[PDB]
Amino acid sequence: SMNPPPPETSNPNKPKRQTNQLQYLLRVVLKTLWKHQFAWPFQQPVDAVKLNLPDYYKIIKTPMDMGTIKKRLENNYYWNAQECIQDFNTMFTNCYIYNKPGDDIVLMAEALEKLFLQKINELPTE
Repeated sequence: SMNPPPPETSNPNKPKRQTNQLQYLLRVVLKTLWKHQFAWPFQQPVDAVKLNLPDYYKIIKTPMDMGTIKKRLENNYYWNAQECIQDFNTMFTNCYIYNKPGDDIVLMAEALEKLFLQKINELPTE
């Protein structure tokens, strides 16, 4: 019923770096997806209380959202591009698992995922 704590965006024990690929993921990939007309459901964690989704955090055991990814990029949480790409892929997959094919939210996630794949196809070499 109650929401879990959000995914961590700060952890002094976790190793991290600034890389050209992580800068690309913030300034090109996230920038593009964040501004999209369909971004808004993905800009913060799923509020399963407000949305009356009492099963959401029973079905989705690795929550992720672009608000969390934005904070992780801006606050240098990540070691490499793969960690950040995995977060985006977890966000999309969660949406596809919880919802039905052709649901509005699934079509919105698919539109963001198409733009995501366009942009990571052109990920710079390290």
